[PDB]
Amino acid sequence: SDTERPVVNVPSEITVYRGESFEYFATVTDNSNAFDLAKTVVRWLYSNQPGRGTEWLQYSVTQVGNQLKVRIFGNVPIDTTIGDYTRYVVATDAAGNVNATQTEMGNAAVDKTSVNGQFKLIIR
Ligand SMILES: [Ca+2]
Repeated sequence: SDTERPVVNVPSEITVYRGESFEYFATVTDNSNAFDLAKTVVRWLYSNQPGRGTEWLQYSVTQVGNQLKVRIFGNVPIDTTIGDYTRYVVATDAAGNVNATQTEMGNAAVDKTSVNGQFKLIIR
């Protein structure tokens, strides 16, 4: 049995630059050492998508030993809007537990509080 949520480690903020490519990394651990990689995503609040203003945000997940490795990458178009956005690494263990639920992401967005796996995406 597994009732404990996986834990994301992600940089608190990632800064990207118009016209330029970027690459950052997050990792995930879980008590069971077993994951649901296809249900581990990088997304904005509203839907399982990179989000408005950040449609160029990409990711790829692999399992390395007992961890997931989440590569967060892309190329920022030269005419993207400059600003700061909250995004979420949402990981699922093999048993279906998630680090942050849809409910929690919504409360965090409105209340300006934090969940595990959240990060600031800063465009300059
Ligand atoms: Ca677990």
